[PDB]
Amino acid sequence: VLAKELEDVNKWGLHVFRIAELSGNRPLTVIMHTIFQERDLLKTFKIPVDTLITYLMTLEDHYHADVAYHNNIHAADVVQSTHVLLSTPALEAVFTDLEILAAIFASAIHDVDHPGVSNQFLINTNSELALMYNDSSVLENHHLAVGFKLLQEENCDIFQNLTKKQRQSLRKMVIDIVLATDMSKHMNLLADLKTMVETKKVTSSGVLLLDNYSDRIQVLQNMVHCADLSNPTKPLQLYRQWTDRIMEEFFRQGDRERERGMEISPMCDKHNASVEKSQVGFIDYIVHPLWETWADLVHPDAQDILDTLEDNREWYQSTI
Ligand SMILES: COc1c(OCc2ccc(F)cc2)cc2oc3cc4c(c(OC/C=C/C(=O)O)c3c(=O)c2c1CC=C(C)C)C=CC(C)(C)O4
Ligand SMILES: [Mg+2]
Ligand SMILES: [Zn+2]
Repeated sequence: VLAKELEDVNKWGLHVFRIAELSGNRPLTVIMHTIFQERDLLKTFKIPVDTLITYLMTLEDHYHADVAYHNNIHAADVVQSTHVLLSTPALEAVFTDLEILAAIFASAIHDVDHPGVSNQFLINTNSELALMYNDSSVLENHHLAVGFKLLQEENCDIFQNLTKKQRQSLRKMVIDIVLATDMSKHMNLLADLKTMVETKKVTSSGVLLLDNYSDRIQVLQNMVHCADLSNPTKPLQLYRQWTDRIMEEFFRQGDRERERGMEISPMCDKHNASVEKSQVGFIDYIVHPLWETWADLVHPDAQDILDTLEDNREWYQSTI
């Protein structure tokens, strides 16, 4: 049954919540294991199967089960979504196995040990995290720090058989990718992606042409960023449960902010919320400009995804 559901791993709108239930709250381990097998990454990179499972289970453990959105289910969802975006025809044979590995690894660790509050909340409450990271991409630096540190636990180094050059290069790409998931960088990341689409070059086979590191990492950065912002592009029954979860986490932060005499962050005030209006807002100003730009990059590969996003936007609008 779980094996049956894991057959949809190459499809957008995989039912990740059912996989979480059917796997005993291990969506991240089973989805990553499935993907690594499907891409033959264990053979390519000589990853012992027991090492892979041991690391995935430790990594999954360090997502908070009592955080409603930023948990191991979100992590599995972003992994799988990145996996599908990597298979788009316009990117066929563009990225190396190592780059593919970096973007999937980055997706899996990208929110680990997220405590359920935003960077700004952690800065304004003079948290230990904000003090360690000097108010700059506080959460994103921590996700990386944890995701790499766990590689050193007993039988957890899934990269043990990479060359030195391979390890160095993967590490840098993973850092570059996860630091780009910081929402405060969205505008500059989208602005760069627009520029790339406007000067887009394709090869004789129709595939996207990426000459240099800068272009290659920027596509992988925006790819994982799109995967991170992909809830509104999924089938509505999935999207709605992500909205429920984000609003619970947001409202909880807002209660803490109220208790402390702070101003409540946008969308965190449960006595003054408009869930539907905000999803429409967020899609119109953030999610759709990004996905429309990605759709242009990989035209027409992403047309169904963009269509689903436009329907979901219409549906949320219709309930106001
Ligand atoms: C403060 O800005 C805002 C903001 O401002 C208020 C506003 C902005 C524009 C607008 F039009 C309406 C409201 C509203 C926001 O609304 C969201 C809605 C969401 C989700 C969000 O998370 C994205 C994933 C995060 C992760 O995986 O970590 C976000 C945001 O992150 C967000 C941010 C960004 C955060 C910053 C700058 C710190 C996730 C799932 C769905 C789509 C179901 O719902
Ligand atoms: Mg994050
Ligand atoms: Zn995330």
